[PDB]
Amino acid sequence: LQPRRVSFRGEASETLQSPGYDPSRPESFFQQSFQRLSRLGHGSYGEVFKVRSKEDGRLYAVKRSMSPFRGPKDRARKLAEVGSHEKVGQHPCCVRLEQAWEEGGILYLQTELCGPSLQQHCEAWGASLPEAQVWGYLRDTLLALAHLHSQGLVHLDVKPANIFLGPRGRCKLGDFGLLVELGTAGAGEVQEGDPRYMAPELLQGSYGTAADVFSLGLTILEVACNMELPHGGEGWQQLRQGYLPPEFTAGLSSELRSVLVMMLEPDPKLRATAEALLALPVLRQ
Ligand SMILES: CCOc1cc2ncc(C#N)c(Nc3ccc(F)c(Cl)c3)c2cc1NC(=O)/C=C/CN(C)C
Repeated sequence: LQPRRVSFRGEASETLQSPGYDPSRPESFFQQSFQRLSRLGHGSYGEVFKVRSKEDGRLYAVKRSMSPFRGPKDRARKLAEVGSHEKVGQHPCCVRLEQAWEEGGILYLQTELCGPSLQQHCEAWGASLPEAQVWGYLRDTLLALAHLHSQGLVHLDVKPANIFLGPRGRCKLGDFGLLVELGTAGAGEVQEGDPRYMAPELLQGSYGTAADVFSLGLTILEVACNMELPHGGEGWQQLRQGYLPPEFTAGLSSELRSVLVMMLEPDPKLRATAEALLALPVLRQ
């Protein structure tokens, strides 16, 4: 019946307005306050559109949930993505949240528009990315991670689909859907991540910032070696016992291989932190 702002900075959920938006007409705030340009992605969650605002003329991405809130928990769960994104705050290697609102039980998240995901970029090039690119992405994403970890946040979904290219070879970590704030158990908490990137200790319910380091580890491995990660089975196990698969790891320089072994350390207690990684010689200007 009317669009209401979703934020956790202030309590009072307030209604939106926009040039283009006259509440009289039947069309939603979305339909009416934006120029829908194309579909960036879609799935069980809902849809992401590339849009141009009719408020500022700028391009953004807007995620829209698929069906109206099923109940109070379903609402609180979806609304919590906004809380997660807000806890991150502004950082040059984190996707920026513009605003978010709800209307008719549907949640909308409006982010800045970035370049392609790392997943698309690798897919388009169809081969292992050059080592010089990898180091830049490895470094941007560690900076993002160290920003999160310093605040007791764990992304839990580090992977190429959630890393987005920016100008001149930089990138941004985004999509804080599964982000959790450590020390707080719930709720609901720890929705399940992609098993291809799962730190081994998560299997037995051991969660911590170390999980993200391991995920970025496989993420860098995948893009560096044009390698598909296994969902399960012996192959999944082989990546989680310390050593590296020697097949596609061939091209890696000594320095890259060295850093990946640090990140893929099975024991979270012994696994390098993002801070420690960033203080290694190979990873600072
Ligand atoms: C050319 C540029 O393409 C994209 C640019 C993006 N910029 C910012 C954000 C952000 N944030 C994106 N995703 C996104 C995540 C979660 C959110 F909640 C919100 Cl609002 C937005 C983006 C997604 C893009 N495109 C794709 O997702 C590509 C998918 C390929 N296929 C596997 C479907």
